[PDB]
Amino acid sequence: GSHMSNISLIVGLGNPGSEYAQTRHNAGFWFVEQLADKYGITLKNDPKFHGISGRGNIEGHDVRLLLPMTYMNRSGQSVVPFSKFYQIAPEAILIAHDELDMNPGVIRLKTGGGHGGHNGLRDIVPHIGPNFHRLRIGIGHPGSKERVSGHVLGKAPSNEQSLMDGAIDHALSKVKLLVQGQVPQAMNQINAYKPA
Repeated sequence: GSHMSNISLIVGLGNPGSEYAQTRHNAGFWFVEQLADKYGITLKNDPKFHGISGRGNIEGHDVRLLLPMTYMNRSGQSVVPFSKFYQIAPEAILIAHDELDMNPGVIRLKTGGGHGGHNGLRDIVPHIGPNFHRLRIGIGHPGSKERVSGHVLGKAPSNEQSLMDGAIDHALSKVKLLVQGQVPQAMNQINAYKPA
């Protein structure tokens, strides 16, 4: 299984299908797909765990990657059995997700806490508890609770997309620290990111 707070499972949250791939609620997918490309980790079909998953070496550590294909609000139907099967404790999991409460171009690493209204995290925390790490990728908030659907299921304008893309790229460069267990340093260096 996992070992200490070396990160050994990186999950990206999102919805399946081309109609959702460019939407804000897929920010976690964007990060994990880009991470998989950086390190040459194949993301392959994983019907057993209702997802797409991979395994490979990141900086000398054996790491698994997971994209649930459940739809966002059923994400725990993938993450929970996968993490349990591979004996991965929450403390060794990083979940990348869109964050309504932060601006586009802001990105933070958080350990613990609740779902903050995120319907994918809501499906996960009841099962494994809160003590996993999160890569919170700012997407902004549309105002009212009404509008949250269109917001997250929208395609950001180009300036916001650029801001998010630069923050995601920055975070990719800090995964080495995370797989090495250097969570405090990673948190400082991720949270310090500015777009300009």
